[PDB]
Amino acid sequence: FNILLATDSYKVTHYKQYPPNTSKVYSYFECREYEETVFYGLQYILNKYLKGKVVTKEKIQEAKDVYKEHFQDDVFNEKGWNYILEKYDGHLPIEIKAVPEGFVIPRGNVLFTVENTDPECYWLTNWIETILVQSWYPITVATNSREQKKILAKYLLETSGNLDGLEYKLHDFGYRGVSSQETAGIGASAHLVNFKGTDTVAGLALIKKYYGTKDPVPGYSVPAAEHSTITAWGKDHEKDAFEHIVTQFSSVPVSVVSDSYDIYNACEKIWGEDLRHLIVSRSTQAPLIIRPDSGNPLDTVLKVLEILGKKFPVTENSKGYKLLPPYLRVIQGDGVDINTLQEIVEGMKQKMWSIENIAFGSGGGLLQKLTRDLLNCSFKCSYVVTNGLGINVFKDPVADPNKRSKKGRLSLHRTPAGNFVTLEEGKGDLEEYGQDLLHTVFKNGKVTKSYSFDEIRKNAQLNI
Amino acid sequence: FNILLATDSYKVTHYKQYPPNTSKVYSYFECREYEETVFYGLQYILNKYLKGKVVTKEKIQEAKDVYKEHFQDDVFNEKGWNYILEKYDGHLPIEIKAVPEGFVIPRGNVLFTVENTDPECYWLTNWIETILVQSWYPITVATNSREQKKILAKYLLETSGNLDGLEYKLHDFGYRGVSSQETAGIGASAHLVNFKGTDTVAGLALIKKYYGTKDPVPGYSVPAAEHSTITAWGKDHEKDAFEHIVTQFSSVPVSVVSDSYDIYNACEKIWGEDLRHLIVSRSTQAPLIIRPDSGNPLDTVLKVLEILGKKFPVTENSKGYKLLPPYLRVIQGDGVDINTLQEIVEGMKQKMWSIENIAFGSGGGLLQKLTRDLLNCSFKCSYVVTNGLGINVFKDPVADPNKRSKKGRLSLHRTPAGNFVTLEEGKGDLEEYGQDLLHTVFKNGKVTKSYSFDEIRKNAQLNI
Ligand SMILES: O=C(NC[C@@H]1CCOC1)c1ccc(NC(=O)N2Cc3ccccc3C2)cc1
Ligand SMILES: O=C(NC[C@@H]1CCOC1)c1ccc(NC(=O)N2Cc3ccccc3C2)cc1
Repeated sequence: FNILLATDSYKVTHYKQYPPNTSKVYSYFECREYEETVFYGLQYILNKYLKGKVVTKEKIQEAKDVYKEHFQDDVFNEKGWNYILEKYDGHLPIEIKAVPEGFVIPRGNVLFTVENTDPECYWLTNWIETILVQSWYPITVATNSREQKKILAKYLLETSGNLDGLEYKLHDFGYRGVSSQETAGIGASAHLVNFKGTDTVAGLALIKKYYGTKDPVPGYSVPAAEHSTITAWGKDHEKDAFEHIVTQFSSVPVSVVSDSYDIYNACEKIWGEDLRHLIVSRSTQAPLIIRPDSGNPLDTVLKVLEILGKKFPVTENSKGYKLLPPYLRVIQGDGVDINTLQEIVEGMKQKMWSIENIAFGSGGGLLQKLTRDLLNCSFKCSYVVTNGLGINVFKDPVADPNKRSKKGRLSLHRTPAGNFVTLEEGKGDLEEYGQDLLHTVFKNGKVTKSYSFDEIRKNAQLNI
Repeated sequence: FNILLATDSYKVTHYKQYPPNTSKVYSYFECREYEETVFYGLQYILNKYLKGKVVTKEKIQEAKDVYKEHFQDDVFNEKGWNYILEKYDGHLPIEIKAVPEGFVIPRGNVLFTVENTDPECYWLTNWIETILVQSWYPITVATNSREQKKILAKYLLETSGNLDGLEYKLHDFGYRGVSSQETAGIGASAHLVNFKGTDTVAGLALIKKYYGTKDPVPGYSVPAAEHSTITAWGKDHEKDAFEHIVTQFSSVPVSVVSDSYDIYNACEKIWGEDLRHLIVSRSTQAPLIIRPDSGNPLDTVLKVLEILGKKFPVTENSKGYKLLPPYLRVIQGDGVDINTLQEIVEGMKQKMWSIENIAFGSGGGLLQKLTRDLLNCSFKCSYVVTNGLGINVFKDPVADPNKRSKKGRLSLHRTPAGNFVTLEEGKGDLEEYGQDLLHTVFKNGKVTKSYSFDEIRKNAQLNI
């Protein structure tokens, strides 16, 4: 990795564009005015990409050669980068202040600030905008995952009277549906801030190395079938495939994809009649989890439940909702996103089915179908010192008031009613509010403050 | 990187689910049913993750320890992975056949096939589905980028009499808007299959290391301003910022963001009057590129052009379309995706503005706002050998005929009219359609066929 080649190309030319005699460039990140966001992911970026000796004579030469060809011109700040290598042994003269990870903050508040600690390195603040702005991704995954936990919590509490098994009800199926191995690890770790069920194993190594848990692992899985594992038996032997799989995993929960040919036939005739004897004997700690994987997600879930309810002994819980026997559950793992999860739980509640009957598997909807536009994650310069005088800077485009940026030095505070407020123009210096919630997390090539994954989970908890 | 921890968790349990005495699992990839797709990205995955010694005693132990805790059970195939380490010095006994990279293939055709070359490793074919299915991302970026090139080519040919500068008209601004550094390099490289303009620096190193070009670099950029380099001068000094930037880059093209406060005032009064003398003197090889970055993308482009048309000497080209002087161009870099690019070029053509006047910058729309569902990229088992007998395997869900998979051994052929056909059930063995278009690209830990980035570009060319 070469930090000199890890920026938007045009940033290579910005050192020549700032006002002459600029000694400070101060910038901030916010999710411009999903009412609240989970702040998560910065610690990973700081350790993997920004800390320690990030500049070497070889990295400077490599960048110089690439940029000469890329711009067809010598525009690269070799002097500037050589200064960092010589004065600081290649350590970044930058200070980053951030809200603690796992913190749940309303939209439109400062989440982190960046500034150079050496006047010569005024250009460095925004050089690293590209790498830091990528924090949008774990923030958005964590936020969108927490918003789904709120929906699940609400419906589980309404239909069952409690939150038992809430943290296993949204399972990450997104490993293949994501853009890269690195995204897989980041995205899966962000979902684990809220839940404990994952098949995206890449998330486990990321948490272990960069955050850490008291428990051996942050997430769990159960054996489950795939279409290859069912269809390999041949179309006439679906019942043999099912019998073999449930017999191999007789003492643990086992998920079995049942839509290879006809989901409704598999539920009614195969599980409900032919193999019913192998299901009703299962332990409560080892249910069969039937998995449909096609069709309209709500219509399929409802039809599968109506079939199962007629083949298996259903009870009515204390809330008046229908509950399958404990050795039998359902998992909807196709086309689940925040909108369809809401339609399913609401449709189940309308048909008097408890949310304890189901779990959801989400792939692309959980880790890939998200953009930087969803929470309007943006990094902008708000303060500069030129000719020794500090000036409050901002953008305010005439056609879009939503793109107006904050002015001056910023601080994040608790209001008297316990909400959040971002003070602008260095007004945090007046001791009118409590202490600034932004803490130094990075300074001069060193990570100064770290959070464990356990602290992050605690910070990200739902109120209920 | 540990390939034993680079799969969906449930795949760890599949070796116990296949019919006993299975010696072969044969699977394929397709973009089920954007009528045609650019096949690109497999070579990167083969080299970075699949080739050479991918199994060690340490990797086996690491995976064993993680899975023991992750499943709260021992289900990990330690014996199977030890067999690969001992028999093949940790090299994967797998054969992968693929269509040449850069090839443009209609939807619903076999793109690549995977099979084990050792009977003991029947479970390996689908273990690596997760890593290979991630090919969806460079395929979709390359395809969506090529679809945008088709729109640009059509309107540029209609409004001017040619395609001059086509490969510089869609510039990648997506570095900050992607989910990770790895995604940035993959995605930017896929856009470079069709275009030559990029700010996502990460793409260059990927192409150099994994594909290669005759030219020193596959993509180019020009100096450009950002809001921080304009706004740092203070709200009353936007003219001073502009004058300094264009004087610093007087002999190369320079992009200048002009919407910090009022885009229309900046075009009419600042560029159009105050600084007009510094613009009209610029070389044809060094235009000023005005950059709006807010408001309705089409309305803003049209109003900016109407303003410039009244302040600068506009000509009428041979097709009857309006053309700015050669020292002046526009770049629309906000909210550009395939839909808005289409609306802008059509809106410009309706107002008699040539497409030579504009270039587009696309961030999230080009590299992030894409999912595996867009081209229905899917990997499925189509053939197995059990007890020495080959059987044609497929899924055919009752509620979704679109999810029905192909049967048996597959081959890709040219039809008599020069189109494509995927033959199923080993029918390629009949010499009725000539030779199979898939080639062995990987066999037993080695990459057996590779393509340069220049061959890929040639294969991906538009007919026009
Ligand atoms: O219900 C479940 N959990 C809640 C509780 C926990 C203890 O049991 C109840 C459950 C858990 C996992 C699964 N996994 C699968 O179905 N996969 C995994 C995966 C990955 C990628 C693609 C496809 C698939 C199919 C299913 C149900
Ligand atoms: O017009 C252009 N090219 C066509 C021809 C080629 C030779 O010159 C004409 C052109 C090229 C680059 C740019 N770059 C920018 O505006 N950036 C870069 C970037 C990155 C990330 C976020 C924001 C921005 C703003 C502008 C215009």
